[PDB]
Amino acid sequence: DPVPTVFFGDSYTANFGIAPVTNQDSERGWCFQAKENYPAVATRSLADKGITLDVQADVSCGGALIHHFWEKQELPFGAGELPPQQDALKQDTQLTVGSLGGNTLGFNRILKQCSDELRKPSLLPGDPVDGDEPAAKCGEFFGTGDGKQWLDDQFERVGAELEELLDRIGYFAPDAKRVLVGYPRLVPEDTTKCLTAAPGQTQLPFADIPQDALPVLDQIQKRLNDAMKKAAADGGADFVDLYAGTGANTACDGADRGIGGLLEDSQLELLGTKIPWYAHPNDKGRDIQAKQVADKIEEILN
Repeated sequence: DPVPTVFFGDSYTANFGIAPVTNQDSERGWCFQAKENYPAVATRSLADKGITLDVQADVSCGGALIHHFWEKQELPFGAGELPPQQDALKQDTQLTVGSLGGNTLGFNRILKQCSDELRKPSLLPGDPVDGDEPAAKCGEFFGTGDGKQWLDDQFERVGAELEELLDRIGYFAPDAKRVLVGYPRLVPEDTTKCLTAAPGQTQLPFADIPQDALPVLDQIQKRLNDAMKKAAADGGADFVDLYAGTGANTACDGADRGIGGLLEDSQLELLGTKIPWYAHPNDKGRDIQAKQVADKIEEILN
């Protein structure tokens, strides 16, 4: 029996950096939705464990905020407007899986805040929160400065919106089992490991980001992790806690890293160029995601 399924989400579901991309040539070209994202790979793994997903839509797309689940997404350069991801759900939809939230928190603006390299033109959406404060001072800015309060505001919007996201699912796919996928760990518990460049890399995992800024960045992912877990417990969703088991597959775990580096090259080629990972899962990190996700679904369908 087919399990009608809809895959939704942001750059961690679409798997920015893995190529080839689906819709290469059409407007959804700018979602940077790998053909082989954790959704594709989980589907296959599940199939040979005999679980048959009949995938109805995979509308993950990069840069997607939580409210793009219910508002139009505007793709860069005039690519166009994509319709609300809620539009993919059907009443007969029985399983919904995706990660949404990092962008509403605005983890991209926290990266650019801590890095002037990142403050120049890049395909990473967003602006520094305070573009006048200097990259270097960023571990203060969010720990003691104005950033500290900007964080609690964002975190308040994030909880209200995940609750709302959980409720439209419940409204439109009333029979649907909801799986919220958490983000894997970016920085390890021992930041000193970030101080070395990964085997075969010339740049550091997090480029020009002050080493003192790394533990704040984890503090802030921990939080977002907890916000997401709560959101799901309280909304009747299941959560795939990727952070808790990626403690040795971070950005900084050398060749066991599951997060491609900030400036490291993805597989994405735009004119004769690799576009960097930008802190997104890599092949290893995408296999963990697929595995952990395939694991929960199986659990949940039994």
